[PDB]
Amino acid sequence: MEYTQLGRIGLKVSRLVLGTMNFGPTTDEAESHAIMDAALDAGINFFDTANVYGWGENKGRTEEILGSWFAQGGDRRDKVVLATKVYGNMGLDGPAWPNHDKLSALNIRRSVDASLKRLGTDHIDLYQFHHVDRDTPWDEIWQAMDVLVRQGKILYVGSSNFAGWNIAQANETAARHGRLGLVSEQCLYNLCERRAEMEVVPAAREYGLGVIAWSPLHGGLLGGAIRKEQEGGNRRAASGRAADALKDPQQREQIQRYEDLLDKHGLEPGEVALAWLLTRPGVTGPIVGPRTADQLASAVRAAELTLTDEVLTALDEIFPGPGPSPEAFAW
Amino acid sequence: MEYTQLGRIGLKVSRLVLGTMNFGPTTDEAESHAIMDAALDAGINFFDTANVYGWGENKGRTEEILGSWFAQGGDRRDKVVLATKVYGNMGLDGPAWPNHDKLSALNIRRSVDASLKRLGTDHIDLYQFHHVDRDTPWDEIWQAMDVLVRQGKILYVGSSNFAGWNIAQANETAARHGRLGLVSEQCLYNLCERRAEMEVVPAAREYGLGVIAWSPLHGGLLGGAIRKEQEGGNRRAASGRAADALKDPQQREQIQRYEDLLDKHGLEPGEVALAWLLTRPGVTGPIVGPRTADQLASAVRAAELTLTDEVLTALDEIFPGPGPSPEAFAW
Amino acid sequence: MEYTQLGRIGLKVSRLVLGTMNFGPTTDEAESHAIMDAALDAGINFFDTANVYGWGENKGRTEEILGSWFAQGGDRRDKVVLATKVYGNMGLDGPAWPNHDKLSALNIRRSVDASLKRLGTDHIDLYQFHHVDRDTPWDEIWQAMDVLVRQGKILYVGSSNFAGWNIAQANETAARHGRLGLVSEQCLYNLCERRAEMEVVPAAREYGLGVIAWSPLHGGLLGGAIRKEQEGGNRRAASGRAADALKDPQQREQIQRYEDLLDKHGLEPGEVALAWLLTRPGVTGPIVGPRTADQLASAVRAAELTLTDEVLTALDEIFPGPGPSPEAFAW
Amino acid sequence: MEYTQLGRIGLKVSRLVLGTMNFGPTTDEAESHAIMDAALDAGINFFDTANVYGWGENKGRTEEILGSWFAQGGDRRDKVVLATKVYGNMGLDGPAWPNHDKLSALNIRRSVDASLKRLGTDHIDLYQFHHVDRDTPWDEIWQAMDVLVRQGKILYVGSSNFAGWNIAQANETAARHGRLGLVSEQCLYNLCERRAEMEVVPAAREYGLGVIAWSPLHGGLLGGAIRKEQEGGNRRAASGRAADALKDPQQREQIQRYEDLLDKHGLEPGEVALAWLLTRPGVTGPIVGPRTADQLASAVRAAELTLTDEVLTALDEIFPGPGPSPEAFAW
Amino acid sequence: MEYTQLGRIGLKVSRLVLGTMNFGPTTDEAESHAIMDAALDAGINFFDTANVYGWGENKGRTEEILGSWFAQGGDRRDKVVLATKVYGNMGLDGPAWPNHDKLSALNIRRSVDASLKRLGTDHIDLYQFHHVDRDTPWDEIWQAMDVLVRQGKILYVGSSNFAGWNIAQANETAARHGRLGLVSEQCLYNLCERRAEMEVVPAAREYGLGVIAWSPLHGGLLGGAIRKEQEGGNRRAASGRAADALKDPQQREQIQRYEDLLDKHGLEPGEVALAWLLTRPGVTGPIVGPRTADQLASAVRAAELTLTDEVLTALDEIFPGPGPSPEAFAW
Ligand SMILES: NC(=O)c1ccc[n+]([C@@H]2O[C@H](COP(=O)([O-])OP(=O)(O)OC[C@H]3O[C@@H](n4cnc5c(N)ncnc54)[C@H](OP(=O)(O)O)[C@@H]3O)[C@@H](O)[C@H]2O)c1
Ligand SMILES: NC(=O)c1ccc[n+]([C@@H]2O[C@H](COP(=O)([O-])OP(=O)(O)OC[C@H]3O[C@@H](n4cnc5c(N)ncnc54)[C@H](OP(=O)(O)O)[C@@H]3O)[C@@H](O)[C@H]2O)c1
Ligand SMILES: NC(=O)c1ccc[n+]([C@@H]2O[C@H](COP(=O)([O-])OP(=O)(O)OC[C@H]3O[C@@H](n4cnc5c(N)ncnc54)[C@H](OP(=O)(O)O)[C@@H]3O)[C@@H](O)[C@H]2O)c1
Ligand SMILES: NC(=O)c1ccc[n+]([C@@H]2O[C@H](COP(=O)([O-])OP(=O)(O)OC[C@H]3O[C@@H](n4cnc5c(N)ncnc54)[C@H](OP(=O)(O)O)[C@@H]3O)[C@@H](O)[C@H]2O)c1
Ligand SMILES: NC(=O)c1ccc[n+]([C@@H]2O[C@H](COP(=O)([O-])OP(=O)(O)OC[C@H]3O[C@@H](n4cnc5c(N)ncnc54)[C@H](OP(=O)(O)O)[C@@H]3O)[C@@H](O)[C@H]2O)c1
Repeated sequence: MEYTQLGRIGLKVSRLVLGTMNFGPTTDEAESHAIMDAALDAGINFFDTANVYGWGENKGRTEEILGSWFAQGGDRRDKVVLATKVYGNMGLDGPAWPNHDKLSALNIRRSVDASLKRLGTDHIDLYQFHHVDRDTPWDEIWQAMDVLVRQGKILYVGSSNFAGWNIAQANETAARHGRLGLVSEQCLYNLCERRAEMEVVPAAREYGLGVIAWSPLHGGLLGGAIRKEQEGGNRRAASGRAADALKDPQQREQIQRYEDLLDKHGLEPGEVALAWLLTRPGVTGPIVGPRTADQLASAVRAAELTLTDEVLTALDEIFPGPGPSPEAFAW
Repeated sequence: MEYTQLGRIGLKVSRLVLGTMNFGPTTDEAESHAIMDAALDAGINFFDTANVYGWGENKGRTEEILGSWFAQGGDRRDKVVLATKVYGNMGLDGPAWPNHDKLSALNIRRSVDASLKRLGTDHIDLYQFHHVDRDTPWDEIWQAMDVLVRQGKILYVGSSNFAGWNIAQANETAARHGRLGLVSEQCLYNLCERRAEMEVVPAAREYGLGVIAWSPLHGGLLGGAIRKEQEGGNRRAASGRAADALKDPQQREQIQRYEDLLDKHGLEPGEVALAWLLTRPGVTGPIVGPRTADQLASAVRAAELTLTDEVLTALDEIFPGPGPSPEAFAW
Repeated sequence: MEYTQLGRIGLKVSRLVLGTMNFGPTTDEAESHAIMDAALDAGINFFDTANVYGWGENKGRTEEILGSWFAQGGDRRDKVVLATKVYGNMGLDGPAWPNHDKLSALNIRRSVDASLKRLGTDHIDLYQFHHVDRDTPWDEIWQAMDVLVRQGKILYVGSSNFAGWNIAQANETAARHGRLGLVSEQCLYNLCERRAEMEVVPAAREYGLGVIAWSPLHGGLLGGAIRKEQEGGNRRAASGRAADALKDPQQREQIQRYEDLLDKHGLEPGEVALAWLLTRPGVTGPIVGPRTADQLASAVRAAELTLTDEVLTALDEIFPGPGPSPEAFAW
Repeated sequence: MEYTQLGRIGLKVSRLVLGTMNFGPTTDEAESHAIMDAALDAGINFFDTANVYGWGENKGRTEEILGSWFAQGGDRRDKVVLATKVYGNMGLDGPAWPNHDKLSALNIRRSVDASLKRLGTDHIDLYQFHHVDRDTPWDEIWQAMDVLVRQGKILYVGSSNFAGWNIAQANETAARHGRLGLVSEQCLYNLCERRAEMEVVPAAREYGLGVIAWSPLHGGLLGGAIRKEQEGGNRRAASGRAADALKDPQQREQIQRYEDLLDKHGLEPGEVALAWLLTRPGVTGPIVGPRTADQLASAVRAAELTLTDEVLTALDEIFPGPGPSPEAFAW
Repeated sequence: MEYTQLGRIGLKVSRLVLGTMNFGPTTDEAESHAIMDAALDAGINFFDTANVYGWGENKGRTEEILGSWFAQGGDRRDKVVLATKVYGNMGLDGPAWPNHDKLSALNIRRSVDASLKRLGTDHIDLYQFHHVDRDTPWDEIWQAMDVLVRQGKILYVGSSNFAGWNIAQANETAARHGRLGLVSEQCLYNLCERRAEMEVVPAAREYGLGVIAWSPLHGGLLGGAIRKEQEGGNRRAASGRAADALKDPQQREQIQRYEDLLDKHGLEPGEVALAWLLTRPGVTGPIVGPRTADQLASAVRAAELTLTDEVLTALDEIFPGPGPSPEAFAW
């Protein structure tokens, strides 16, 4: 396993981050536990989850599944850098009761306690804002996070779905009063969606945040979804983001040229998409979303893959990116 | 003439900013002087220029044309908020001698003295960085600008062609030591190019910066370029940014839709493109680029236009924007 | 003559401040100079003026009258604490040209140089904001005033017509970065108008500001205006603030009881109104507004007067005050 | 017993520091307890240990031996300034699992709780970084240590095996936000290795850190290891740093001239090496590493020794040092 | 010519720095002027000098030689980053009159004015402390430098012959109050003397200082001095640092190994020693000290040299370095 520092901080993480969103609604508990043990066996020490994972009536299920995994012993908790999230409504889906979503100090207090209980642990290593909350100012947010740091309930704070200027404002505010700022940003970044290159990744690099890419396969769309389109099973690529893209002709053409490109070179689409993120400057790693143990082993092979300059140049022509602002739209 | 504060600061400006880029390479000194006289007569108090305007061997020409205008007296200098720019290479076009472009304290010192000399004035009201310089840190930049403030050579500092996160870093750094930060950002923003909406204008709004939109007509492309395409004269729409667009079938189709829409509503294309910027949240105003006194009078009418909701919705249809990050590309 | 520190600072001032607003529009130059000579002879070392004094086409005349008085030599400038003001429109009466009124760094730059030219002096001791400007933030204002301090063009900064919370925000902002804040507030305070007791004077006292009361006779209303009502001449009491009040039966009765009370006690109404202000806690002193040299001598006698508890109690009955907020309107 | 302040802080310490590295792997529990009772009887109030001491499969053993010593009662814990360390891998020897070594907030949290449990105490008086960790920034480190300070788990923070500029950076960062910085540096310093004089000790003295010298006899080499080379026993000088130095004829000769010089002066080599350290400016004292009660008594005699200038000169000729940078290598 | 940023700041400099110490005592004025024109022609934009250069009764002569060079016109001053130095005694050689050497605010004021006059310029781009002054505190030094920055007499401040911890203390102190810190350290660093690697270069790199190496050929010792040993000319290698080294058998043996090695590879000793420094991480460049225009051309060739791994390995065996502290002397 390749390791790296999480941005500027002293925390060392595997360059594959184990995502757990499938655990519960797509992968059942026993298989979820098998994936996590396999992940630890391959040297992955960085697990991402969220309080909302499980979905609908089953929100919190994923954190519970991790909690029973930890309760097996064997230094599982001690070996894992455990990350979860606050922002989402944990009540009935639909409009939330006021302050039962977003980032008020009130919702931060109640959300972290509920996550700690479900996870069966006295601390979260990386507590992440699931999304920017424009209505909560940074002196309120850092007040609340600092309470948790001092109480030993969290170690580090991270962001997710921030704009680049939110990262700058957050960490400048933290720095003025001696607080450790955001240590990482979890943003949507993959071959199909590269606009985090404009400002999110540049701001993260300047401020020394790790960068971890969620939906690195665009929800399975980059996993060989065309070749597999008629297959059954409970596959994520049959729904949501991937199925939406495949209905659209120009995006379908993109994935078709992508799967054709990799047929020529004899490479696997899921593995190449992960390996491609590992080449992008500033990227700590993809957050892999295995549904099965074989998909985890596939991600592990993806981390050992070297893409040639030919393949990298060809991917760039199929999936151009904007580069940074202001050059991306001005000069 | 409608006035507004420039973002959060005490300076009041006309919502039309007079751009001077045409003065010299496209508009001669005599017509330039008349345009500026008409600008003052119409209540426009805010002029934008740059050291490099003039182009090629005539870099600095524009500042000199403004200087001979001020030298005529009549309270012209006292009435005008004078903005200019540093970053550009003022030597022979091509690779600059080291530190003769960009934002080192060395180049700021020599550039500001050259501009004051050409402009024939002892102070610049708004001194702007022409572009982000990723290699100069903000404590060096704010040191150099603070020397100029305390010497009385400049009043305010502004940015141009920044990323949103550069605005945040700049003003947070300035605030740690009680310096007035950036007061305005001058960015490309018009019907044709709306990606400043993702992060640049959001960051400017959070930090209380004015937002002044350069090339509000995309270089004359939105001024009725199709209807005018076969005309003679020294037209900006006949070259550069506008000519390249009218070559691409889809960008041309976009502009054809625009010109056809406005013919059904009795509106002029250049006036609508300016009036549209004036409706955008956080926009101080467009930096108009008249080539003729007639075109300046047209802009003054544009500032009095009220666009109906039907025209605004139709324009959104032809010229969609991305809105803010992270929603623009994630959720 | 009684001297006191101006609030918390080391400057020592006479408890009578010489107001000059009459000098020009009401008192001619010759007698203006006479009043100033007699003021200095009585030990008054603190003169208040403004760039706009003179009024209409003659704005700046008062400063020019002071200029020619200092020009006579005699250690006059060295012996006087010279205070003037920035904010007002120095152009034609009516809507001002943008940034030719208010408190932008731009208007501060141009106003102080024109005041120094008219006064014939290289520095102003106390440079006062004529009025709060809600559109200019304090980091911009303190930037501009710091330039003046460091250039030696001013010594101290004071306010006029501020709200109490403006005084707090201004001096907290200055203190943050090691600037000396406002040293004095010049507010309307007299027997007829006591609402400065609510917040302005409490905030001034908390922050250690001098308090100097403008129109201490309410524009002559408290100077015997009813007794003198039928006399001709260009008396201030005939017009403006005093005229309006006397046309109101409720306020006219107040003044009638006032003048009758002091007739019974053998006291002069002008002198009593000044002595009253000198008893108020936090008040440095009144800014007297003599129209004649006799009225100046009267002010000097007011500063030697001791008002009995009986007279003070009776004045309180005729001219009740609100006291401080929140008690003034809540509990 | 001579006492001194630990650098600039209020803590008073014996100029002999009791090192505990031998307790467990070299000296058994009952003899270790005997030495610690004798240390206290001698007035030594300052004990140094580490989580890793005990070595190999027995890491943590030394802390347990001190824990059983404290558990005897008798005001032993109340009388002792207890120092331990964080940084070392406490797992199986080899490369550590990520974040189970070094100075991340994660490893600091897990290491201190493990040490407190082994030591059987609720607080550590001096918690030391065992080595600089170049990948962890000082705002992460000080956040972590400040959590422990505010929870009462530690009192002071110290460093060990730092460069001089690490000390400066650490304490400047601490001071910015009012944290007490490093109070001591534990560095390798003895007659054989004097390069801490170049920058480590000068930086410590500038920032007012104590300087406590580890391996003061260079692992037993300066304790008469030539004369005793044929001796048997679990001797430290028979292995490690000392045995290496004697395999090398070039420094073997240095030890020979040293043992010869002290033969002539009737002095004990172990005692002289400690007494020499007590003469060095800025040195709090040496960390003695007795294997036996008798070597502790010998160290106590060493602290009462007076080395004549004759001997100091001769020692400085056998064992020259570089003095401070930049003079040590430039001018 | 290769260019690089000077550490973290926006200043771009040639990776060859032209040293001027030879100009005067070794190279006469005419050929000094020729070398400087040749340097500019080659694209070298960064000149180093000092007030004392000239030596003895001719101290200041080197600055005058640069002054007459600038006075020729030709954009010479505008194109050059001009560095000079303060600390040295400018009076009669011997013990200095108090405050006529070292870094008191008093000596800094008088030294900079003398240097500006001799240089014939109104500003120094990079004003450097010639040596650490342990007796002057950093708030005194930064006050003096800030006076010069705000007066426009200097732009940047640099250090020379500092210890690593001095760099840290200097820049932390500067940053506390918004001052730009040291931008560069000028230290002795070459194949013969590598102890700047222990702590000076690491501190410089951490704090983002440029590193410019003085006497990069060890005063000519590395320029072929054994092969040239019996030659005439006013050769720097015939005296001083290089001559004393060739006296010592161990040191002479090292240079012999060097020259013999390069004969086997068809490389020149002066050029290799320069090219070697350009490979060292964190080194901005060597400060070349040509005696002739031919030696300047040879340095320019050295900047285009690529040293093979074989040669770099062989040089490291001849000229081992200590690497960073604490590992250099501890672990
Ligand atoms: N911060 C946020 O807003 C956010 C949002 C979403 C996710 N996340 C995090 O990012 C993690 C991953 O997101 P994701 O599940 O959407 O990632 P993804 O990799 O885009 O999608 C997962 C799907 O890709 C396929 N796949 C996975 N590994 C593969 C492989 N080695 N080869 C071929 N196909 C493979 C599987 O598709 P099939 O099922 O069709 O076989 C799998 O269910 C989540 O677990 C969560 O921790 C964060
Ligand atoms: N900060 C930067 O990087 C940057 C870059 C560019 C410009 N600027 C600034 O922004 C200012 C404006 O830039 P620009 O000149 O490109 O503006 P623009 O308005 O996009 O282009 C100017 C052209 O639009 C046409 N036009 C202007 N006013 C019109 C009207 N009322 N009705 C119809 N057509 C009209 C004319 O084209 P025809 O000649 O074809 O008639 C005119 O020459 C410049 O003067 C400069 O100050 C800044
Ligand atoms: N900061 C602001 O916004 C502001 C506003 C107004 C004034 N000020 C300052 O405050 C100063 C005083 O204002 P003001 O002129 O309105 O003062 P005032 O004392 O309220 O009114 C002046 C008039 O009162 C009469 N008077 C003056 N002294 C007298 C005395 N000893 N006995 C009897 N009557 C006397 C005269 O009225 P008759 O002519 O009827 O005899 C005189 O013209 C001004 O000079 C100016 O410096 C500041
Ligand atoms: N921070 C770090 O990196 C680090 C590293 C090492 C140590 N330390 C600390 O520094 C302490 C001392 O280290 P150390 O054990 O290596 O010290 P040391 O004094 O250099 O070596 C100990 C050995 O010196 C001999 N000795 C001790 N006292 C003597 C005396 N009075 N007369 C003659 N010989 C004597 C004994 O050797 P024989 O057994 O051969 O008789 C003893 O085992 C440790 O206990 C530990 O607390 C810290
Ligand atoms: N901050 C300080 O304390 C300090 C101290 C000293 C110097 N400096 C600065 O560092 C600069 C350089 O120092 P330095 O003069 O001692 O440099 P140096 O390069 O170590 O010594 C100069 C000598 O090396 C020889 N040489 C130079 N270039 C050569 C080449 N391309 N090929 C072969 N030989 C070459 C010449 O020796 P021969 O004459 O024998 O031919 C020349 O006189 C000085 O000018 C000064 O700016 C600073």
